[PDB]
Amino acid sequence: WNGKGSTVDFQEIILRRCYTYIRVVQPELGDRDCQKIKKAFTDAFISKDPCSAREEDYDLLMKLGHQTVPCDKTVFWSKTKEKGLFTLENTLLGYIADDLSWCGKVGSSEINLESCPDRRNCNSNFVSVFWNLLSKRFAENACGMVQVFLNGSISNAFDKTSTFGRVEVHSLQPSKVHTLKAWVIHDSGKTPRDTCSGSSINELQLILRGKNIKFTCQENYR
Repeated sequence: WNGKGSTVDFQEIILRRCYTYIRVVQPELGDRDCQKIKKAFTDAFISKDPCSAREEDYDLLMKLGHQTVPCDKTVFWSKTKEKGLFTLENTLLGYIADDLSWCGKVGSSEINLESCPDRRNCNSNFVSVFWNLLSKRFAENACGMVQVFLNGSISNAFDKTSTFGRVEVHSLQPSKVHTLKAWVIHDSGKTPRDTCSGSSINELQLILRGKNIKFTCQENYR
């Protein structure tokens, strides 16, 4: 395949990360069991066709790793990726899986280090489905005021094809989320390629006004 092979020692890595999370990152959740989680993660894809992944294969995992973050604390970053606030990667599941690569193989009781199909090889691969589902859940459990950081140095800070624009924004619950604030970051070093007054951000605004959800956009250098 074209995608990265599984991360070596994948099992050990997620086991470690998980504990470090429930005893230090958010002691708030020391009640959870890491070995149980690791088993579910692995059971979800091991020895399976790497292009047959379904959201359902992660039910067990999403159940054992569920966690609702404080309202007003939910934050989104769209392609700007490069305190006491939760972004998808700061949650339990996003935390341990972050930056890792994984996929099984029919007939194999282990991970495939050689290669894994990426989204362009097949959309239904285990890494994409995972992240796609995590994002969906993260957006559905958002309450109060949500935020999203966009890059003012690119032509279209708000992309309708990104995870945020095609998945997350639409999964926000109007009944739980009343306002969405967008921050367009600008480098004092260059002029804005896109601003709050652009058509890209207007596309986001229309999405939100359709659901009567309040929207605001501000520009920051920092």
